[PDB]
Parts: sequence; C-alpha cells; structure tokens
Amino acid sequence: SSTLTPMHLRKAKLMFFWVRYPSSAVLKMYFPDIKFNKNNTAQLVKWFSNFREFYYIQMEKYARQAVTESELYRVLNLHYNRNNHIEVPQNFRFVVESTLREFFRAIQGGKDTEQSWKKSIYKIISRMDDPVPEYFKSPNFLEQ
DNA sequence: AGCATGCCTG
DNA sequence: CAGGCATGCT
Repeated sequence: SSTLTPMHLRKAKLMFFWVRYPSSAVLKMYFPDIKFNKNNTAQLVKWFSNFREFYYIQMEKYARQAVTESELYRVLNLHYNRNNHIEVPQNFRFVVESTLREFFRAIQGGKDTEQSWKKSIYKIISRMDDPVPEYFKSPNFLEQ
C-alpha cells in the first residue's frame, strides 16, 4: 500500500495517546504496510500536526475556563478513540495533567500575553512521548 | 529551486 | 483534516 487509508488514520489517532511528536523515522516503523515517499510521509506527519493542535486547543481551553473558576476526556477520547477501540493508556492521562498544569501556570501568571508563549509548553511536552506498543506494527492490528 | 516547519483557514 | 502561504535551510 502506498496510500494512507481511513484506517491508517483511525490508527494514527490512537498512537497519539503515546506520542505527540513522533519522528518520521518512527512513523514508518509503525506502518510497515505502507511504502512511504515524500507525500504520504508529509501527510502522515501533517496528521500529527493536526492531532496536536486540536489537543492543545482543548488544553488551553479547559485550562482557561478553570483559571476563571474530567469529562474533557469524553472530548479527547471521542476525538482520537471514537469507538473506544482501546483503553486510554495511563501515561496519556498524565501527559494531559502535565499539559494543563503548564497552561494554568502560564495563564494565571498572565505570561500568556507574550507572543508565542505556548512554545515553552510545547518544548516541555515534546519530551514526554512514550514508546508506542509493539502490536501496533502487527498487520492483524489494523483489522479489528 | 526542493523539501520541511509552522500558522491559520475553511 | 487538507489547503495555502510565509519562511528557513540547502
């Protein structure tokens, strides 16, 4: 297969539970069924850029509504795991907290007025990827 | 140019 | 999510 099928995406979204900034080097490894090339690679990578934005958009929101002043998972889980195909790995539940803690810190400190202030947060989150489970390489995984 | 990042759009 | 565009390095 040379093209990313709609399952490849359903799959990619799941991986996001373990990795926010996967290296293209690693992405390939988890898609042995795909013969990459400038395009599909660019595309797969774009997917994650997209997964990240939605994610941070959600983080900054919850963080802000909180400052002023859970089910937020329904949101995140709906977005990346629509049919609850797998169980949300605990690491993810911690990455989330880490992320929310950072935004809350930044916002509450008004340090959110500076341009590209989210950047700091990003560098921090980028070191939190975890190794994506081995069975994600399994041809049989894509099925189910 | 030719491929990668990133922001931001619809 | 895919398109566009501005950008930065080669």
